[PDB]
Amino acid sequence: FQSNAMFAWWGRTVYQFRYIVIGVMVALCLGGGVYGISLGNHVTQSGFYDEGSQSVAASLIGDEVYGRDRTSHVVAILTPPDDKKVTDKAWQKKVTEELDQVVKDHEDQIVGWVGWLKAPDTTDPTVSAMKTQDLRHTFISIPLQGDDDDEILKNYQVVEPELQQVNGGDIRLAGLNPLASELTGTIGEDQKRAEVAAIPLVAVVLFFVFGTVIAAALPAIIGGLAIAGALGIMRLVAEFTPVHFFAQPVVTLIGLGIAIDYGLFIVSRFREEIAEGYDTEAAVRRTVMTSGRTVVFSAVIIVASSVPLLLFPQGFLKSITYAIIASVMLAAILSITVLAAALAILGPRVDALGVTTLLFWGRLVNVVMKRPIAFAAPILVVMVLLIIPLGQLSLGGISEKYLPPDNAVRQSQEQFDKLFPGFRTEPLTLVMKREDGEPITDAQIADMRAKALTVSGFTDPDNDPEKMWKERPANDSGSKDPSVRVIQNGLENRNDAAKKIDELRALQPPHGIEVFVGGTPALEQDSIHSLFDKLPLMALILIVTTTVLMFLAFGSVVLPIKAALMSALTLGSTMGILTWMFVDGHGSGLMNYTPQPLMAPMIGLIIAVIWGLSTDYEVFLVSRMVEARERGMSTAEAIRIGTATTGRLITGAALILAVVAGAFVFSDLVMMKYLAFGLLIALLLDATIIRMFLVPAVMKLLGDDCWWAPRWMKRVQEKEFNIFEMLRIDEGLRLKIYKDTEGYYTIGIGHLLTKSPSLNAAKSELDKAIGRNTNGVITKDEAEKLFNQDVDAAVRGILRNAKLKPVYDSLDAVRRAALINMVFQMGETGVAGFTNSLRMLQQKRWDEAAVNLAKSRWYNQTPNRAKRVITTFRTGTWDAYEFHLGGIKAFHHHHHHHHH
Ligand SMILES: CCCCCCCCCCCCOC[C@H]1O[C@H](O[C@H]2O[C@H](CO)[C@@H](O)[C@H](O)[C@H]2O)[C@H](O)[C@@H](O)[C@@H]1O
Ligand SMILES: CCCCCCCCCCCCOC[C@H]1O[C@H](O[C@H]2O[C@H](CO)[C@@H](O)[C@H](O)[C@H]2O)[C@H](O)[C@@H](O)[C@@H]1O
Ligand SMILES: CCCCCCCCCCCCOC[C@H]1O[C@H](O[C@H]2O[C@H](CO)[C@@H](O)[C@H](O)[C@H]2O)[C@H](O)[C@@H](O)[C@@H]1O
Ligand SMILES: CCCCCCCCCCCCOC[C@H]1O[C@H](O[C@H]2O[C@H](CO)[C@@H](O)[C@H](O)[C@H]2O)[C@H](O)[C@@H](O)[C@@H]1O
Ligand SMILES: CCCCCCCCCCCCOC[C@H]1O[C@H](O[C@H]2O[C@H](CO)[C@@H](O)[C@H](O)[C@H]2O)[C@H](O)[C@@H](O)[C@@H]1O
Ligand SMILES: O=C(Nc1ccc(F)c(F)c1F)N[C@H]1[C@H]2C[C@@H]3C[C@H](C2)C[C@H]1C3
Ligand SMILES: NC(=O)CN(CC(=O)O)CC(=O)O
Ligand SMILES: NC(=O)CN(CC(=O)O)CC(=O)O
Ligand SMILES: NC(=O)CN(CC(=O)O)CC(=O)O
Repeated sequence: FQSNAMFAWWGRTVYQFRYIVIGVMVALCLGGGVYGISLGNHVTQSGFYDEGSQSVAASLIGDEVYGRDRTSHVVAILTPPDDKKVTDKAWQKKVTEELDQVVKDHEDQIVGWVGWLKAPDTTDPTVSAMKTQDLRHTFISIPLQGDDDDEILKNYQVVEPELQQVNGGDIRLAGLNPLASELTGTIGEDQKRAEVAAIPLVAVVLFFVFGTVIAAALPAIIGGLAIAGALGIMRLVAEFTPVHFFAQPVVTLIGLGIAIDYGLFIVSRFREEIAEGYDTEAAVRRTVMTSGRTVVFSAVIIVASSVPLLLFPQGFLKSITYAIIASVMLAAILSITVLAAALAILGPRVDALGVTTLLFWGRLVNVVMKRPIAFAAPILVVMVLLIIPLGQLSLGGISEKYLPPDNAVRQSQEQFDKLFPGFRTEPLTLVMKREDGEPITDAQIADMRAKALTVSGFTDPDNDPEKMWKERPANDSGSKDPSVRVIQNGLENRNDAAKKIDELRALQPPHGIEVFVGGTPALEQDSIHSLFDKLPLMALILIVTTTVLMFLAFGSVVLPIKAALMSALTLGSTMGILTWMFVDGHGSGLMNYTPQPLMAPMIGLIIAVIWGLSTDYEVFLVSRMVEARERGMSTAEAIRIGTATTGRLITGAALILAVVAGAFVFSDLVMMKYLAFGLLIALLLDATIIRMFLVPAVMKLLGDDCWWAPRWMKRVQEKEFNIFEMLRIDEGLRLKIYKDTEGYYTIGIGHLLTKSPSLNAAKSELDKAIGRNTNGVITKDEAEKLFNQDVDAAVRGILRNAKLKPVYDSLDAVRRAALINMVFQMGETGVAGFTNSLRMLQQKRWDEAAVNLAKSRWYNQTPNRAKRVITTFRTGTWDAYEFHLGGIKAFHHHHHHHHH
């Protein structure tokens, strides 16, 4: 079951209203583009955790009662100039005043500054540790105003320009916000690196696919309107849900490439249509009915590959999922609206301006025909090697190591940790809430502590177990509700976390108190637990729905099961090279990144994206080889017909995508590099090794078993348009006796009954011809009967004429019908008058014949029918009749009215 009546309708409709269409959509895309530049101000950095987990619950309760921890917001290492010691009172007074200035100039953003520098005469050991022992360094804590991560980062980025000039500029800022500003700032550099490098490179790859400026520029314009509109959509989405920072580059990395690839593939088909002889209107419609459906289905495939990501609770993956969907749907819509309308207006003009104005696959597939196992077996091995570095991979949260090793903020963090060890902590929290609502007594606190001391592995600095699990600090932002108490202690090994959290939760609460285990390790481990929990379901939904969509596309059970195996191998192989690059560390030196575990949600994203890419490239390649089977062409070069037809397009499309992805591999954010490289690898793999070799090999051997259609699973083949339906349009179909334009009694399809004025003489003839008493009325079947006889009579007359027989034998079945049509209309003697045009048709000079025929009096007297017939001669298809300007008003009986 399918509907191309929808696409045939739109293909016609979009040409008709091409001005309204191109005006409206551009207005929205540029409108949304203007609305969508404010997106950078409404994105979030939160969404990496499971907000339904126990650790998040512990965090919200903790921040409510005790106040959120603001001590790690801004850490600032101060160092005296000229080898001076930090004890220098003049330098102390100067810097203290500088710091007090920044705070009073920004009281809306800064809570204040805390450190040894504020009270140099102190005996508090921890405060005395805020200075190094050689007295060359000292750091301060600068807590900021704000009630969520985004508002706090905004407050930092406001005070940063002045905070940086403190102590003559020699102040090193670190902590959460200087790192967050740097991490989120990577998005901006990646956007501009794409503008500068990717766009000109794409323009070049485009002007090498088409040898023409206008033709090359259109897919680029589509890509621009896509991004603009998509950013507007996402900005609108941000009005309802939180949209993560990382959703912005996804719109560019994935959205831009596919939009241009869509535009490339559609403009490419439009020129093909024009070349084969179709006029602009028919060319547009045929493009939409074919390549347009390929684009829409491609969009469906990608969406079906991305929706399973919604199974994960992380807002990071959700907003990214929304971003992918918005981008691809808009790209698919724009490619068959704005682009189609543009071509409809331009027409053959798309090739006007040349390159100067600015200023073989089938042989190789045949080489892999001859020896499947020569290539295939030796590839299945090469890929499963790649799957064993995949086998070993680790997972971790965001750290300063996500930035390059030479990043100034990362190093300032790493210098802080070296100069001032023990300040940066990751304690696990035991959050206690009494349900009935009354205060928590010290006995229950001491009770929980004893149970906390049951579990080994928690830090004990000064070797005293009853000073462990100290109460969490309280500040002025906490409600200090007595029914909630929090105790905490760090782990001695962080790798123990997952086990210890399960142990801390395995503990049994004091009667009447609920215990939530929190802390940054707990937040991270719970998030990882969530992903591995729902990953099997996603993979199933992913594999099933794509395989189901391939059932619909191929018309086979074998091929989808085969294709899913191909995807799972490109996926496993790619993720293996990825693990080999970013965990095992190969390529880190050249690329300036630090080998480390991967971000966990990136794994779901990279599975969906790689799988979708693999599936999309397969469906396009294979369904054209299916076409050979539909045509009756044998398997062996069915496989070759499809590979060659697509060959130059796929490379051009993949190259364009590779160029876009290749610009993001230089990002300073390491999880961006992981994603971008994952594309390049899977893309080059799918566009070379998979496409060129593995697929043709494997398909041959299950040689004709590839296609298999249990029952009605396969589609029945449509009624083929015939000469009956053709002249039913040009001469009409009447089931009751009427008078034609000469007042002669006619019936069926222009079938002259008699030139007699007597209706009963006419009824006599009809009764004769049909074989029954008709009362002047026949069925549709009987009309086709009369018509067939008339056709036979005309063909006999044609084969009898010395001027018509040669060209008639020369012609294909469709063009033969075009000639019989002319014979019906004006008779053999009339048609034989087109001596040169007939010669041109006989020599298959379709273009010259079509042009010459339109210069006849035949064309001037009956343009609509002539244009139809002439078009049929030009293209050799029924296209001019399957969709047409309805309504013949003037009925005239044809020659060769055959009587029995
Ligand atoms: C990416 C990770 C980034 C790395 C994270 C860096 C963490 C740095 C932590 C810095 C915490 C500095 O420590 C804060 C110390 O002073 C605070 O204020 C107080 O100072 C003296 C009290 O001793 C008195 O003047 C006042 O009571 C009061 O103002 C607390 O009251 C003390 O409890 C605490 O000992
Ligand atoms: C586009 C690229 C993206 C770059 C990534 C940047 C990441 C930088 C790390 C910043 C994390 C700040 O962490 C500090 C806070 O951690 C937890 O609270 C956070 O987690 C809770 C449960 O979700 C929320 O309820 C709180 O709102 C939320 O502040 C603690 O409870 C807070 O006491 C502590 O102050
Ligand atoms: C607001 C309410 C609106 C909500 C509904 C929006 C959802 C849109 C659903 C429409 C799905 C149509 O997509 C499926 C169509 O195209 C696919 O074939 C394409 O793939 C291969 C080319 O590569 C070849 O099979 C064909 O040449 C090519 O058309 C399918 O296999 C066909 O069965 C079907 O004709
Ligand atoms: C758009 C594309 C932009 C650039 C594409 C680059 C992709 C990187 C593919 C894999 C990188 C290897 O090839 C380039 C690398 O060769 C060497 O590696 C050396 O150490 C590695 C681990 O031990 C091993 O590769 C060898 O042992 C040894 O050759 C250099 O030491 C690296 O500095 C350099 O990176
Ligand atoms: C078939 C595949 C098609 C491939 C298409 C190619 C895409 C076009 C993009 C080419 C622009 C190359 O730009 C290279 C970028 O890195 C440079 O050095 C950095 O290198 C490492 C991080 O990248 C670290 O060491 C430091 O951040 C820093 O030294 C600069 O920081 C940037 O200004 C520059 O833009
Ligand atoms: O680029 C894709 N897909 C794709 C890209 C990036 C992704 F991140 C992803 F998930 C994908 F699925 N498909 C192209 C389009 C569609 C169709 C004909 C042309 C143009 C060749 C080929 C197949
Ligand atoms: N020493 C190196 O060659 C760097 N290596 C790192 C390593 O050997 O593990 C890979 C690279 O960075 O290209
Ligand atoms: N359509 C035609 O063949 C018209 N021909 C008529 C002919 O061949 O006698 C004139 C021409 O070719 O210029
Ligand atoms: N379409 C009509 O009503 C009459 N037609 C003549 C015909 O259909 O044979 C004129 C034309 O095709 O331009």
